[PDB]
Amino acid sequence: KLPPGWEKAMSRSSGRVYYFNHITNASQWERPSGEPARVRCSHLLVKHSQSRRPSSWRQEKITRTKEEALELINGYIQKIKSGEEDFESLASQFSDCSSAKARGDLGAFSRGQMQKPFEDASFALRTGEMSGPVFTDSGIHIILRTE
Ligand SMILES: OCc1cccc2c1OCC2
Ligand SMILES: OCc1cccc2c1OCC2
Repeated sequence: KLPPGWEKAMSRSSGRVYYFNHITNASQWERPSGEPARVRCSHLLVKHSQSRRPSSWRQEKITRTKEEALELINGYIQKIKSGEEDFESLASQFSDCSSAKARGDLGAFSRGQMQKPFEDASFALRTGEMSGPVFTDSGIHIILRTE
């Protein structure tokens, strides 16, 4: 019926159908369009107090709650989707990963190298697509598949 991981849902506020991906946490109104050895992705990471390493180049001691980190991620996604901000600009300013210095770019990678939820979301994205919030032991990620 639909590409890997997609399902139909109904908007609670408007009653219109939309589509949700349970691997990437992406959601969109339009029906999703019609696997490679490697993908290339960028990401924006927001760490929280239960992150494997609660520290980053932005903050020596990361104290925000996981719920707070999700609110921040959700707000970045809103501004990317509206065009008020670019993904690369937000990643450079606010990602708790040191890849922030490369506008979030991680380069190319294969299966078995990244943390599993990150890997699964990366490979389920189509080229150019963005994930919703993706949870790993590092924190919460927004993932952009660039190749
Ligand atoms: O693009 C990859 C990259 C650039 C800069 C810093 C880091 C990176 O990955 C781990 C930390
Ligand atoms: O390339 C992946 C990577 C991992 C860790 C650190 C750095 C990296 O790239 C620039 C600095």
